[PDB]
Amino acid sequence: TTTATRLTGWGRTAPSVANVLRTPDAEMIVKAVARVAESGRGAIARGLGRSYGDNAQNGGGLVIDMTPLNTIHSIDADTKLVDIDAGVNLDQLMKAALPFGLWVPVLPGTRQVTVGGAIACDIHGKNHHSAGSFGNHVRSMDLLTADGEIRHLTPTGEDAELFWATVGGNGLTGIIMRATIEMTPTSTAYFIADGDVTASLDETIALHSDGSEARYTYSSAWFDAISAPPKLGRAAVSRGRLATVEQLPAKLRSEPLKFDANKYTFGPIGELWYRKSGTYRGKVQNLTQFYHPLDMGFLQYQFVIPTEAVDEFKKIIGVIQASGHYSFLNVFKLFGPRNQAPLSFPIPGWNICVDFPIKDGLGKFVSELDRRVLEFGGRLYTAKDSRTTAETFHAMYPRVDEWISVRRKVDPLRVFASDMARRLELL
Ligand SMILES: Cc1cc2nc3c(=O)[nH]c(=O)nc-3n(C[C@H](O)[C@H](O)[C@H](O)COP(=O)(O)OP(=O)(O)OC[C@H]3O[C@@H](n4cnc5c(N)ncnc54)[C@H](O)[C@@H]3O)c2cc1C
Ligand SMILES: *N(O)c1cc(C(F)(F)F)cc2c(=O)nc(N3CCCCC3)sc12
Repeated sequence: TTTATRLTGWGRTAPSVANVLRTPDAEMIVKAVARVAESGRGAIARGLGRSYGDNAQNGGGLVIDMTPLNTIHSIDADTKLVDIDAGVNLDQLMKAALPFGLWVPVLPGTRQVTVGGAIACDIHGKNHHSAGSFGNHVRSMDLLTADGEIRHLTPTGEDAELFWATVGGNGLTGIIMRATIEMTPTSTAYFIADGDVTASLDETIALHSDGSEARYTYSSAWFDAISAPPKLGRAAVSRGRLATVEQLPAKLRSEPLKFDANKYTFGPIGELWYRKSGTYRGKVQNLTQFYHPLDMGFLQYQFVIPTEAVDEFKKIIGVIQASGHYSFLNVFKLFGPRNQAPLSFPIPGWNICVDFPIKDGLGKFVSELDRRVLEFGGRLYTAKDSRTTAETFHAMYPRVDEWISVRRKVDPLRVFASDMARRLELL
């Protein structure tokens, strides 16, 4: 079931024609890899295509669409383990798991992502500072490697090196077929949330450094990257935790695990309204309200700067607002500890996502941003990238050589390849 198809990432740029295999038959997939391994443009897995860049395409090669492998094999409330095919998506998983009092332990800002894509990008969420990234919660996975064998990987077993190279490995160690995830127990589908509004970058940072982060499992902020200082870096901060049944109002206690401008705006009254609106304590909120509040020709850019380099982070934010490039939708968060995966994106520090309209000079400006991010100890996220250079990437990820070595062992013939692997010289 092969079709020549034109593939892009979610950004709809850097287009690339590939032979797309789409089949629910795992044995067909094993044979397609073993076939590619005989004859040399290789293969890469694809999930739901929500990564903005070029990690899920392979120009003139094979792309295996994993979404048809979407069986949930089992869910267990006592062990908190789910056993699922890699093509299962987090929305599907959230729905299926709620009736067991289980919560998907790491959720990104859209639930249309596959488990395979979640592992391969080692995705993070609003709870990174309390929960780590997705890879921290994988207890096993079955990896179809270049030799056509399916390998059972665990984080502390004898194949730990390959497991942790696969986490964050952008599909370049093989095809994740199936995994077991440890879910988070919950008594409800709701959050209890506190809101705070700051008037400056200095305050934003202050709020995230005063120790209050430890009282919240989930935390993120909308961020002003346009206004000149002092307003620059002012934020609507939303923080919280999963509610217990005891904390819900009467109306919702019976089904606790359910799911289902003007002239004033820019002046003093507007400022007061927004400040009041964004300030609250103990507000009960569902998933959409707390986690996806947005449900009511761009360049996506995300970077993190090590915690200690706070002055340097501020400098970068100033560079952005003074650039002449205007990003209105900005997400800020303080990441917590990193994990063992050599290519994992998150590190403890100041994370920000920005979104720039594509216009003259942007390309060259974002290259300079890369340079500053690199210089200040930070990195970019592959899930949001199609334009950075191999030299920059390699310097941002000093464990890349360590990772490349692992990849060479498991794929000596370069059976697995993508546009991204060639661009960033991970091939
Ligand atoms: C609106 C929006 C919000 C987002 N918010 C966040 C966020 O808050 N946090 C965050 O971390 N990310 C976020 N992302 C990025 C997204 O979580 C990742 O890009 C994710 O990897 C996409 O999953 P996918 O199934 O669509 O994978 P694809 O984009 O199809 O593939 C991405 C990578 O995963 C690999 N892959 C997919 N399936 C398999 C498999 N079975 N075996 C091996 N490799 C595989 C591919 O080869 C590729 O390298 C967001 C994206 C969007 C569009
Ligand atoms: N940046 O991609 C980013 C980061 C985080 C983080 F807090 F976990 F770090 C969350 C996050 C999100 O929830 N949603 C994002 N989307 C959807 C809403 C509009 C902008 C893109 S981005 C994001």
